[PDB]
Amino acid sequence: NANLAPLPPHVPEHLVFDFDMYNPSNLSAGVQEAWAVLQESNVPDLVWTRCNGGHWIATRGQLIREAYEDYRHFSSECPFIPREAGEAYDFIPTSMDPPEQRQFRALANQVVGMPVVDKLENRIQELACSLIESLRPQGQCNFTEDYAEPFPIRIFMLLAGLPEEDIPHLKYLTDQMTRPDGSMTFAEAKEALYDYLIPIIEQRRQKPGTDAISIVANGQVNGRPITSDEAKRMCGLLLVGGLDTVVNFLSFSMEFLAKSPEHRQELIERPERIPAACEELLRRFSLVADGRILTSDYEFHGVQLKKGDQILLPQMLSGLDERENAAPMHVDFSRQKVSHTTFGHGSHLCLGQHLARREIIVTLKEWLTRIPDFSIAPGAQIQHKSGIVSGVQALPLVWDPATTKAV
Ligand code: HEM
Ligand SMILES: CC1(C)[C@@H]2CC[C@@]1(C)C(=O)C2
Ligand SMILES: [K+]
Ligand SMILES: [K+]
Repeated sequence: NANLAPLPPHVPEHLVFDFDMYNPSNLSAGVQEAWAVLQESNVPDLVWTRCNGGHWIATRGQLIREAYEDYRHFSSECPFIPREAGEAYDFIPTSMDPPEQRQFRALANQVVGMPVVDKLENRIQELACSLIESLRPQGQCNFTEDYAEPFPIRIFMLLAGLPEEDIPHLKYLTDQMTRPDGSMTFAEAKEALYDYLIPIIEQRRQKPGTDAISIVANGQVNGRPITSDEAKRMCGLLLVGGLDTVVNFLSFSMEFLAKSPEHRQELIERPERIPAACEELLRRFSLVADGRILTSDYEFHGVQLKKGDQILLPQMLSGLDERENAAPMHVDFSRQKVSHTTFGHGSHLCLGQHLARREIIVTLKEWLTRIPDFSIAPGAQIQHKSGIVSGVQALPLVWDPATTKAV
């Protein structure tokens, strides 16, 4: 292929595995299945793909976890593949390594953390119910657009104090950063997201509100006032986390539930298992994969890594690794030890994971109680999409209104 970058002199020929992050060959089998090919019998723990400019890929949880823990060798400064995206990526605190990362992470944690989630609980609850009830009698829906997107996004926009009418533009921009269609480079999408924020940040620094943006813009980092530039780099990240994470996960989960009546019946019969089901689904349908850049030449697991080399450390793969979970592709709500790195690992552990679990658990509970029985629209060929964050293109669902019930 002409999409293969010349193999660098230091990368062993036998370690080449041309996996394409943005268009994995086995995509038709499902995105997680497509990435799992990296864990087949004769694939080593660490491989090099010539796709997307050329980069390393850790295929097992042991290495993924080790690398995320060693920020001195594996820096978050250039976290995205391709290298151009990684270089343009300057969100805070994600593009920083400890120790400088911490003072900013603390502030971000204050705007989307548990205390904030507890506060949003009732509104999250109300929106879920409102959306599901309006869909209930129709006996059908395009899940991605009718629920997966509006539910998590409106909650984030509510938190950020931003008008919902701005969602089409913002969502388009965020998606170009994770699963670009080619219309925009990462740099262009980032510049447009920042352009959107600049005047809003200025406005709220002059007249502070109680929304997440105001809190960030008027916040302090270890005692000193955050700058306009810093607030922009943090708010941009929050927007991406709010618009392109839970939105995708919900569709993976609901697609699975629509194709598995037995699992639905398990949660219907024993709803107290929903939280556990949530964690198991987060493992099986993990969907994130970013990485790091080598700060210096370093021998890792018998492989010579060179300064500047990029290494993809798929958060998605840890929990799908059979060395972490037996029968990894099987969904077992009773799974004894659900091992995964779905929300990351190390100093950059996901800050929105608490908001995320709340949204997921609320969805499972409120949907199954009103629409306990549903399936994929007949003949529908569900398509997944791969990138920094993977997703589902469309999920047409159907059900008999007669089997539903208002709650
Ligand atoms: C199912 C949903 C979600 C998944 C799977 C997810 C996953 C992750 C992962 C893998 C990381 C670490 C990446 C790295 O180490 O470079 C991370 C970081 C982060 N996430 Fe989430 N996330 C989710 C939802 C959210 C939401 C709803 C927000 C809220 C805006 C959010 C905010 C953040 C922030 C601010 C960080 C940066 C932490 C840091 O760099 O110190 N996430 N997330
Ligand atoms: C890898 C992520 C899921 C995490 C939150 C949004 C995201 C795309 C980032 O840039 C950090
Ligand atoms: K070589
Ligand atoms: K960078």
